[PDB]
Amino acid sequence: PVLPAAFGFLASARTGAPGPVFATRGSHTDIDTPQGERSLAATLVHAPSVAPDRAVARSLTGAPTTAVLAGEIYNRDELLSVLPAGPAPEGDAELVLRLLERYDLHAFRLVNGRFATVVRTGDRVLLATDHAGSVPLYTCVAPGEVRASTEAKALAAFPLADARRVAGLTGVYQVPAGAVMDIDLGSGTAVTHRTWTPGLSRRILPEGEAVAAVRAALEKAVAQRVTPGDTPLVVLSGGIDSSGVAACAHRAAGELDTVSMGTDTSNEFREARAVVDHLRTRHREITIPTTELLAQLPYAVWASESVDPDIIEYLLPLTALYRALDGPERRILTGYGADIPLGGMHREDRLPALDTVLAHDMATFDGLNEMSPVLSTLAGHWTTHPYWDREVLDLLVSLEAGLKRRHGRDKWVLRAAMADALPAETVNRPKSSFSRLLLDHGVAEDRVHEAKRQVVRELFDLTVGGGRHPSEVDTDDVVRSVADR
Ligand SMILES: Nc1ncnc2c1ncn2[C@@H]1O[C@H](COP(=O)(O)OP(=O)(O)OP(=O)(O)O)[C@@H](O)[C@H]1O
Ligand SMILES: [Mg+2]
Ligand SMILES: [Mg+2]
Repeated sequence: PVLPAAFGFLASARTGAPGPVFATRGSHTDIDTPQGERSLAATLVHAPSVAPDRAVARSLTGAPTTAVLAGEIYNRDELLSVLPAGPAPEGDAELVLRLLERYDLHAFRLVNGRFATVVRTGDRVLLATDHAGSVPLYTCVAPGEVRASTEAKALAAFPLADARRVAGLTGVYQVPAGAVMDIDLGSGTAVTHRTWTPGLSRRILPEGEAVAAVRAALEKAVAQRVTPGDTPLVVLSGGIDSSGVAACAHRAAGELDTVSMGTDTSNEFREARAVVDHLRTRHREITIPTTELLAQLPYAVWASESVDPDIIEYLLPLTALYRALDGPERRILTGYGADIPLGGMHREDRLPALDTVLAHDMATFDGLNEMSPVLSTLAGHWTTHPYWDREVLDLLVSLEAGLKRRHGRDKWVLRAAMADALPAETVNRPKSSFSRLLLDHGVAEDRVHEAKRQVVRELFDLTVGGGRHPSEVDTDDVVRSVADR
């Protein structure tokens, strides 16, 4: 029960398909098609150690119905509490089906998870993402057919307003975060409903209550993410975010495994060691050369399916770390995203700008695929991010800026929240090679940024638009080809 029933999928709904090639690593399992050409056909990609059964559910309520879900749901007890009585669902896909029978598409306004799901009921097709669209979902829609996939590359081989076109691709759209698309298969018409939106108002609370609420929310979100009877792995940098996560996860599991990644030009091993000794975790340090780091370029764009150089450059270390892990497939928790709702980049005591940036960030995260599970599952590992849990996120986003920047410290309420579970050093510690290789390739700097965009854009074209494996891509030539422009 350590890994989701499924990591992703390629599904097809025909009112009247070739095998997929994912970036996600694992077994492929085609689900049965009882209604033949009038059902939901799908290929699930999952860990070889997991039967994908809980990722699929069927019913006859309303119509013949088939649901497929990638990922998992965290507020399970709560969702079960609203269901009519007794035979509990076997998996998350069946739970969704039960919820749909009671609330219809509004069921998704209730779910706090890390998932993407496609369900066909009759000639109606629903496509839904979690509140932050942390598990990307893409689609191609035409009168009579709907294809949906957790990877745009699987569709690479009709317009849809309310959904954004995937760069480079043609006719492929990414389903918005926190949304559910209701598509009538017969006409190809879709109506999209948003099921979550960042709060714009701010909450006032004294330090004491603010600090307790933040600790409790994080503890709960982490507990919901750790499998009972299994010690999880936390990618730890010694920063407060990841350390906050590690402290909660240790308490939740009873013990903890951690790992820190460094390069030949820098690392945070010292900072991380302070936490590993304090919590007494089983630690591992990994150092990868800068040259090997930059080699990840095609892999990061291929896995995230992003064309934004700032996102790609940011995901390089994590991609390298996930691919550098040795041993069995792990369930990994990260401290990713805490800086967004908390204004981690804010450097002044003056509060105004903290809210401006915060509001902008929350209004522009969709589409960046920054926390896509493919980042880690490409190496067979599952990652989940407690700070972007819906309840934790809502809470942090809502807090008045004065609780985020307080006593001259950044992200004050989180530091205070973890003050009794980590070394003071860790709690008090206040918060590129890619530019280089470009500069070393005859590229002056006003242009270097646009070069990174052209490099990334090209890799994407080859790996996601074309169909080339990152390994079959010579990054140096791509950089050169762009540099000479
Ligand atoms: N080299 C690395 N080793 C281990 N984990 C890492 C590494 N780089 C990134 N991560 C993970 O990615 C996330 C990105 O975070 P970030 O640079 O913001 O530091 P942090 O641990 O979050 O704390 P802080 O933001 O205050 O520095 C972290 O939460 C961390 O879990
Ligand atoms: Mg950090
Ligand atoms: Mg951080």
